Amino acid sequence: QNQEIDYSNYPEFSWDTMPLYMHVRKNTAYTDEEINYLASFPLITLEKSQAQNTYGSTEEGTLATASAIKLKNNKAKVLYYRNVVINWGNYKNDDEFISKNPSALLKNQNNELVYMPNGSTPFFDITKSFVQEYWLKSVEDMVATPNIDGTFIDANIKVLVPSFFSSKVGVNKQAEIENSYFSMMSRLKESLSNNLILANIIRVRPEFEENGLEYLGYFNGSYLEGFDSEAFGMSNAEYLVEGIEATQKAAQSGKIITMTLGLGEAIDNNTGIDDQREDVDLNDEELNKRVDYLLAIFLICAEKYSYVYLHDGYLATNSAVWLHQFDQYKKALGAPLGKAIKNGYIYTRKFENLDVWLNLETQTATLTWK
Amino acid sequence: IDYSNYPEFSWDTMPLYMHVRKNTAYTDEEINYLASFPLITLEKSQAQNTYGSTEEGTLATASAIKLKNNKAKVLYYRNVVINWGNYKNDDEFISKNPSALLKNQNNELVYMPNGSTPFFDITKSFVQEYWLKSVEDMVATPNIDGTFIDANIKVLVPSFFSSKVGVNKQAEIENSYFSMMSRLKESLSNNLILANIIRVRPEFEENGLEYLGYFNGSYLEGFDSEAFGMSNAEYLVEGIEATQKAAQSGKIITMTLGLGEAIDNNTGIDDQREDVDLNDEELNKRVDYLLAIFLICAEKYSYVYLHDGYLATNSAVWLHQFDQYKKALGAPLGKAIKNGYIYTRKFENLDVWLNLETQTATLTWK
Ligand SMILES: C[C@@H]1O[C@@H](O[C@H]2[C@H](OS(=O)(=O)O)[C@H](O[C@@H]3[C@H](O)[C@H](C)O[C@@H](O)[C@H]3OS(=O)(=O)O)O[C@@H](C)[C@H]2OS(=O)(=O)O)[C@@H](O)[C@H](O)[C@@H]1O
Ligand SMILES: C[C@@H]1O[C@@H](O[C@H]2[C@H](OS(=O)(=O)O)[C@H](O[C@@H]3[C@H](O)[C@H](C)O[C@@H](O)[C@H]3OS(=O)(=O)O)O[C@@H](C)[C@H]2OS(=O)(=O)O)[C@@H](O)[C@H](O)[C@@H]1O
Repeated sequence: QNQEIDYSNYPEFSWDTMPLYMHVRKNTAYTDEEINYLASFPLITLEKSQAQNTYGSTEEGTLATASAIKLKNNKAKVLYYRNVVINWGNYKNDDEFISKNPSALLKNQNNELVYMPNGSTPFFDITKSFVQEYWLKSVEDMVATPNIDGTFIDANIKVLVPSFFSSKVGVNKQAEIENSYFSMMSRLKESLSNNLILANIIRVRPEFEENGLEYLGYFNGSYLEGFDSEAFGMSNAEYLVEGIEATQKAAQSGKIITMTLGLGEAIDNNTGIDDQREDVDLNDEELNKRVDYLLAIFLICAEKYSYVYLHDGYLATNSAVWLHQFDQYKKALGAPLGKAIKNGYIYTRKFENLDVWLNLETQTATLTWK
Repeated sequence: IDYSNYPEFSWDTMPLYMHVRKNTAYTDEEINYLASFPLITLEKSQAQNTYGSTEEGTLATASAIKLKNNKAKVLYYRNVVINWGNYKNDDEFISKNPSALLKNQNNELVYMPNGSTPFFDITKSFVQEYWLKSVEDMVATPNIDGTFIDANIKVLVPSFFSSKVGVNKQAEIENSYFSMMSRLKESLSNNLILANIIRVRPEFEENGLEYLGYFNGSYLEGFDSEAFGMSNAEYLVEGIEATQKAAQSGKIITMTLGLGEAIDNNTGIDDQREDVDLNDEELNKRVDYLLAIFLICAEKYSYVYLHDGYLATNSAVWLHQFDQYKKALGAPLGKAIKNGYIYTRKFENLDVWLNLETQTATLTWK
């Protein structure tokens, strides 16, 4: 049920160099230097727990951060994170809503609250009309402010994979949650039609016939995580083949893609728990081979409005790549000269200033910059 | 050695340790389970969403455990430097005394990797006294037998705090830490003090034994998690040697070992978490291996916990007894013998075989 494509409210995009995405939180205000860094990205999602130890709440920390970004670069697009079912902390208005309205939280068929794996974070019962209205208004009100361009909707997949809630609250309640989810996304599709809606939705799933593409009709694009984390008995290569296919199709349909890929395992060095975390050599040859590989996966998929983030977590103060620009982000890229060519697990693609070769079996790639 | 305050111990079957938290009160069944262990540490965030605070949730839990088995020994967790949440008395103390928290030279708070949990500045006398009294007051209550002191190694590895507040402030933190542990050694001399202290470290020529004189025993973690460029096998060799020496000297050992991959199945994030078959052949091989490491080290007052995290409601082994915990074990008939990376040890009802290099063990039960 995709809408006719209208790019009026889309972020800036250029093929000149790597198109980059930022997805970030910090417990206190960003420094001036950090704001300048954020404002250099074309598309930024502000996560939950947004500077709440400076501004008292995520709502106020989001407003302050977005204002500061826009004053440095008013062309940067800023999205507000919102989880559609998990009642995470540090939203002052959510705390008040739940305090005053305990019936807003999700219960199992034995009338017990159900929780995330930490045993303490509960869920919104979005089947209840007043919860739907509270949640929708909270998103619409924040997006209507001058420095927020849209919203990042999270936990779509927890709604849509039936076992996630059916194992907690039963089969019928899962279907009711899903029905209400669709109602709520229909509401946002209309109310935010002059804004951006990005969702955490494309994902290799045995339950999804089209690996999330069938759910993109509500959204201007998808964020990607778990993209190289195989499951379901599939090999790493098999799993990436399906994710690449889905991402290519979505990107070629004009949807925004924000592909996140973790470097945490390539940076970890067995330090930082009971000793100082050893400074990572960001020029390390092996680390840069990993950057090449992950960027090759992205470039095999990318179209206009595709953006990449190679991250060490979304908390700014605990990320080894915070404030850093890899050399691969500065080199001339240029527009594609064709689609990727797939031969088994080997992919190639040509850009005006770059040739990409990717082997998913060996988890190696070459970026030959021209 | 004064054993008068030590826990019960028997070689009849595997000697077990429990180390646990839950956000709400334990059920009756869960209290009975806890009371079946000879030694239990109640972690931070102890039933605080039922009792309002870890302090009162600890008191309620300990009272219930002791009513079911008054011989069970119950320890109160206390972190010597990290200001973790859900202690109502700490929240009051820190709100009234913001200067109690550790700051750098710019008077900025420094934090754990989460960027939000700060540290006690134990270089300040009033912080030392608040902390010591908080431990002594809780241990003095009738259903608590002692304390589990955590984060010793964050004080004693100089880079942990020097990288945050400088080498000289770290040296002062260390000096104050030793003063505090000398104080506790005396005030808790009729109680138990267990510390997270034995650990393979390049900074520790004796891998933590040089600090064990303050305490009745050591808890072990990170025991099979190599670092510093060391092989897994040689890292375990050094930990085994430290643990053997401590146990043979009469110190309590509580060895925790994470079940690890064997109990992880790549589900539960966006889908239902699938049952891991607790009678699986491969899991049972991992249990055999981890218990073999323990048994190569164990002496009287050594206890083991093979875990899937310390949060009861998120652990696949909560309330579970592996078959290896029920079989007759019996007293050791000699110390372990080390031949390369292969260790053997005989007990009255068990022969242990262990190969660190392949991470394999054979338990031959009689
Ligand atoms: C602010 C922190 O929130 C919880 O941690 C989350 C974690 O959030 S973080 O901002 O990435 O650190 C992250 O949340 C996911 C993230 O939002 C991406 C974009 O989409 C989903 O994967 C999010 O997960 S979920 O909302 O569907 O669950 O990952 C979660 C699993 C949490 O991480 S966890 O490892 O801590 O469980 C808190 O748990 C943190 O303590 C912190 O408050
Ligand atoms: C209650 C939780 O506290 C923090 O989580 C800790 C975690 O605590 S837990 O009770 O095991 O879940 C654990 O703490 C360690 C544990 O106490 C052992 C016995 O000794 C040290 O290793 C403790 O760590 S530390 O105090 O020296 O840091 O491990 C920590 C690293 C934390 O786990 S973490 O992965 O979440 O960082 C909170 O972070 C939890 O959210 C929760 O509030």
